[PDB]
Amino acid sequence: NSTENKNFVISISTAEQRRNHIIEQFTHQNIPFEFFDAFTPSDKLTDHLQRYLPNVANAAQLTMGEKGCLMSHFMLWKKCIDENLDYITLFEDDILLGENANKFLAEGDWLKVRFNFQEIFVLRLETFLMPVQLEKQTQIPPFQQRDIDILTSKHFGTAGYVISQGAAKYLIALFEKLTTEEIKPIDEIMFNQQINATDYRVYQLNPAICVQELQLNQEASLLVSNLEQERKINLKYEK
Amino acid sequence: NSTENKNFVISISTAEQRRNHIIEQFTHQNIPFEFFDAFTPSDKLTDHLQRYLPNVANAAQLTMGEKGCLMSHFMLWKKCIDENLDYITLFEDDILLGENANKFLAEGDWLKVRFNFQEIFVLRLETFLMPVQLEKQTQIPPFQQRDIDILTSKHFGTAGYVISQGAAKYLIALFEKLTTEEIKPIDEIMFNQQINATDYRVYQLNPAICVQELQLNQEASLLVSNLEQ
Repeated sequence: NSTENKNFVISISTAEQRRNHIIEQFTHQNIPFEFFDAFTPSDKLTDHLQRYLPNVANAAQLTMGEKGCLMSHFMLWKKCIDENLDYITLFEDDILLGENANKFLAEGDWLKVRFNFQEIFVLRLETFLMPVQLEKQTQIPPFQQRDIDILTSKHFGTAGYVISQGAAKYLIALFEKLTTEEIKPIDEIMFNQQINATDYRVYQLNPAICVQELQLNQEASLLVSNLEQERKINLKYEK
Repeated sequence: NSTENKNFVISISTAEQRRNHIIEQFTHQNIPFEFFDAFTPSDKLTDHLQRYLPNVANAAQLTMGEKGCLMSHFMLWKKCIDENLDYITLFEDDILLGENANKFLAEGDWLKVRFNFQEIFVLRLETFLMPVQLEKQTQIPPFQQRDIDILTSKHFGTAGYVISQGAAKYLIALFEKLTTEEIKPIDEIMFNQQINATDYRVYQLNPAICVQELQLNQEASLLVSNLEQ
């Protein structure tokens, strides 16, 4: 019911190259937006940390990079409340946009007609990328020409989504009700932790309307291998 | 160190078909192993549930099939502690092996030379299970020919991996510290939830050396055919 800016792209202030890449895209599809200076290990970060989320400042089970990332998202939720917005739409500076992205981002009526915004929902707009992937090892030596790659559980859906005001409130509180106890990074809570019960539901626009390209090429490269491996083992056992 | 049996294949006692399929493979590559009677919806299961993990018995957010599966894994962790094993190596009765499986399973020296076994690590030997995330119909109108599915439950393959004794302890405790609160199936914790935090590290042998029997047929079926709305 407002035309106050809802489209926010989290970006490190000096990330010149990315910001240009972003500007070209949003412009080209005639989509109004604003940047947001992403919190980095600094005075102004550490400030807001013990101010709003003390529990986190102590927690060394997170890199500062993840503390700075989580805050970026947190304050932008607080803004949805402050400006009393029905919903706000968050991105990171490393995305690519769909074809009819305008119809979803330029206007916001399709959204009004389909949802009650004080309900506690998120809508992922980013393609779904596997919440698991592997990194190459240096410490542990490859036996019989097979690496011991290390598994990670990053849930790359934080780079593009709508959050209801209801959901904004829910998340804001939920994060202040942690004391290093279940303190895991933002992705591993929003989409993962709370996907089992409580009234807070998560939707996935499908097909999606954006992507973190690099992750896709990697995810794809992994699951082509995984598949070819699987095929050769099935072929082996056929004797 | 020891040569006490480390290779355990979780299997439903009567699953004659599978057991034979298994025996042929482990034999053919000269790999010593033992079966383990997989818990089924029964007195003996429900017994051990409220005995060791009450929280779970209550939880109806899991099928009994998943309670029985989780238990199987749990006790086999407890055994790693009881027999004070450096590590134990668990499978389900539906796997297929690859060429040099013997070199990884017959012996366990390459393992000693590479890891400290009282640290918390798992090593997955299995390929990845598809699909990973399940999506559900939503009953909200598809805007610009794009439906708005609701996200459901993640699935990972628990059908083959090494677990350090340290890791055995970690997991054993971690599961007793749940009261239907974050009670999600075994896969959705071991590999997803807790690779996150607490210095618990998870490795993936790559290429893998095993795979769930029908994963290929299903993987192919996923790409070739999908559903309308």
